[PDB]
Amino acid sequence: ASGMIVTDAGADQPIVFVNRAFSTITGYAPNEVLGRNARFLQGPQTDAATVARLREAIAAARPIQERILNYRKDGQPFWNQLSISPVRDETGNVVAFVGVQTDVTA
Amino acid sequence: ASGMIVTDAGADQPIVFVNRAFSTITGYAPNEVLGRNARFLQGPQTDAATVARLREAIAAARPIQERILNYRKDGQPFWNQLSISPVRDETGNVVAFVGVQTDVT
Ligand SMILES: Cc1cc2nc3c(=O)[nH]c(=O)nc-3n(C[C@H](O)[C@H](O)[C@H](O)COP(=O)(O)O)c2cc1C
Ligand SMILES: Cc1cc2nc3c(=O)[nH]c(=O)nc-3n(C[C@H](O)[C@H](O)[C@H](O)COP(=O)(O)O)c2cc1C
Repeated sequence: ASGMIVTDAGADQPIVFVNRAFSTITGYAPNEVLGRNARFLQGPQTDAATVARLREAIAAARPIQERILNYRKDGQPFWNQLSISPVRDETGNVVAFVGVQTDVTA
Repeated sequence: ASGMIVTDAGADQPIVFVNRAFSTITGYAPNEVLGRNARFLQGPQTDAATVARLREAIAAARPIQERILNYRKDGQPFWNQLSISPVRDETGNVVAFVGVQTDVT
């Protein structure tokens, strides 16, 4: 099952909601992640160029898909097939971002 | 500011998250909507054909926009500029739905 993260649009995109599969994949409970930017999932082997592409896409409110190395709460690495999209109103204002995570390690 | 509703994908699409503006627009607090289908926002003068279009789009996980008459918690009608989209993983599985409201009354 794939994870889902909703963040606010502004203010460095704090997490406002996660689904159950996010906890299954990452080992973090909702309490441990609400109000934080999702970059705590990254670590030393995460590819910096991938991170840069995410950073630029989010700043532009452009959809993006990447495979990125992430880390569970206990430190276990896993490969995350990550898809992020803005949520827009009909006037084009960005209301939120949504991200979907799939553990593709295996 | 526009409202946002996130629902589960299956069963009857219960609400799992709303933003602040949802409460501003609708008058409902998060606690009183979580776990319910969003159709409680409809009422006597809501257009049935519009509801049916939403129903079919959600069943097929198709994006849709409608201007629909809804009712605040206090019973006051308002026009909701509603857009719904599915949230999918890369295999195409539907993870959730997202709806965005704009009060255009
Ligand atoms: C909705 C959403 C979900 C995200 N999910 C993840 C994720 O699962 N894993 C990850 O490494 N980064 C995720 N990010 C990306 C980071 O939050 C951050 O945007 C990225 O690392 C780029 O910024 P930075 O260089 O400021 O860290 C997500 C971002 C958003 C907006
Ligand atoms: C994410 C999402 C948000 C929705 N938001 C609204 C809304 O703001 N107002 C509304 O009248 N219906 C909304 N709906 C539609 C109803 O929940 C329901 O799908 C619709 O009335 C058709 O179904 P029915 O004939 O079974 O009621 C939303 C549905 C979803 C999945």
